[PDB]
Amino acid sequence: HHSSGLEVLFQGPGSDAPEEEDHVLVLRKSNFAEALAAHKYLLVEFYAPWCGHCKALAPEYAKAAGKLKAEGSEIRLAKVDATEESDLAQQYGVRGYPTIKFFRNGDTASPKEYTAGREADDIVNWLKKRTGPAATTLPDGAAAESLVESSEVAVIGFFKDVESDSAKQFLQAAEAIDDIPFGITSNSDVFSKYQLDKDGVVLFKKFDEGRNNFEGEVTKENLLDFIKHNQLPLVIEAPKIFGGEIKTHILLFLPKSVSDYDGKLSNFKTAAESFKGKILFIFIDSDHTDNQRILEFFGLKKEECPAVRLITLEMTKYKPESEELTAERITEFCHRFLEGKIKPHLMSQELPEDWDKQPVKVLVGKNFEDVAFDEKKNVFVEFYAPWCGHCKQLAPIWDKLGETYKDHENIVIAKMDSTANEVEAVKVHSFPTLKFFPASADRTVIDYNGERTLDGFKKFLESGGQDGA
Repeated sequence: HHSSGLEVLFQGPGSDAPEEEDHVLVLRKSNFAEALAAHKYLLVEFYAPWCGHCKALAPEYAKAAGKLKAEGSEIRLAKVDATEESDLAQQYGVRGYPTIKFFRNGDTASPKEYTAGREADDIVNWLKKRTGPAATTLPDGAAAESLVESSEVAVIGFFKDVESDSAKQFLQAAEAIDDIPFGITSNSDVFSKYQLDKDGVVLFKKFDEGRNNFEGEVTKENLLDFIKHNQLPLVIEAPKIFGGEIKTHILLFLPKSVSDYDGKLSNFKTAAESFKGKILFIFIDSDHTDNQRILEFFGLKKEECPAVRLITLEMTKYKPESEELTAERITEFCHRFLEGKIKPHLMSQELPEDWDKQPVKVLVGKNFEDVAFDEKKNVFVEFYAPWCGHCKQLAPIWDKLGETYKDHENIVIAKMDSTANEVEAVKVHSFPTLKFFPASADRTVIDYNGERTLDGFKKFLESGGQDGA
């Protein structure tokens, strides 16, 4: 009826507004949601006519569509010219072209990004893997083994009736995950192979416990939680890291170029055992330039590593009391942290000789206390990062503010690089962060949450921070 029938309606253009170009569906903001409701498998390309990547890609996109049609496949390809549908494209955060996204069952909340090859054949292939059965049917034990053996991590469901409710939820979760192979079996021999007492699920992996058994009601939600949780090894080398439930991280900085890489690495591994859900153990290669930001964020060079640092994400940083990395010292550090016995680790660049030369004063960890907490001064401080776009957008305004106050008796405008400096009294996780320290108010701090404009700042300052944000 509805799930598959269109009844009498006129919602948008008549002709000759094209509906299809070379088997590719033309979509607009007036025929988008209808397309998604009518096609359970729809790849959509967002392009612009002046983009060279698009101009090049068009004929292969067409070819793949033509081949798909010649096979009477359910899958269809569409396109959206972003220049004429910009709201539509903005809706999916499309910045840059082409941006290709795959929609399953018309759900607009879980599009999968297409990053694969640019030839018609790799398009079709990608789509064929992602369509059809979410798990591979396993006929026997050899198949099961062959599957767990093929991947660092694999997941198998055991269901007597493959069309049953729980089987269908399991398949539901199989669809949501791309980086793990899934398999499914109704063979009771395969149940026995894995010691199952009834319909259930198991995750195999090439490290640690070697395996994890699912417990509880079988639902898409429960399985996604079970997997994303047991998928990572005790010691991980990104997006999954932040996805995590644990807000306490320990980092071993390990140059791939170090002597006895695997031994020291193993000492770390040994210490990870005492904290499973308590603290996340992470190692990283301090040689690879991709990490050089992180290093500087912890105040380390390259010859100072290996080293270990702790960080609570809501947020101070710590390091161990001693320089020795043994399993035992790592463990001891972790425990001394958990007791509140480890005191935070602070860093500061060196105080430049011209810090106070400009109207905006420059602070580092060392003179910060001295200037910001002076009882006689009203100090307005910007905490920023060097590579931050929002900090770059604020720079000219902050300078203007400094300018208008440079001759003030008691008001001082200033800034600190918060990637390079850690201070006791203030903790910054986002950038820029703006904070006011009034005169003759002890150590009161007031946050600036209002407009970032010369105007908002003047109102704020002239009122002593009592009106602003």
